[PDB]
Amino acid sequence: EKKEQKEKEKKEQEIKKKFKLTGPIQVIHLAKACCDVKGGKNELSFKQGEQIEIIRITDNPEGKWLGRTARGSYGYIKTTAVEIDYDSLKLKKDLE
Repeated sequence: EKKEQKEKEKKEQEIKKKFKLTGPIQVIHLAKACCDVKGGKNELSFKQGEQIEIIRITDNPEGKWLGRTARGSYGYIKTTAVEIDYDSLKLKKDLE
């Protein structure tokens, strides 16, 4: 099997208090890294087109969004550094 996991990684204690999540949810949308940043001023480290996931947009305290990287890193993106995929997959699903 793929036994490459020890935790789901909730060791991200700094992110929790930084953005204030309380109850973690699932990805809302997959954002595309609009640029390559290395996580300055407490941000997420990502490369242009890396693909990020947006989790918390609501009740953001600093104006920035909470984005996660595939490895589980929540860097609370400055919104300008990403572009979220609008819709979902099929937000409109008329059974098509």
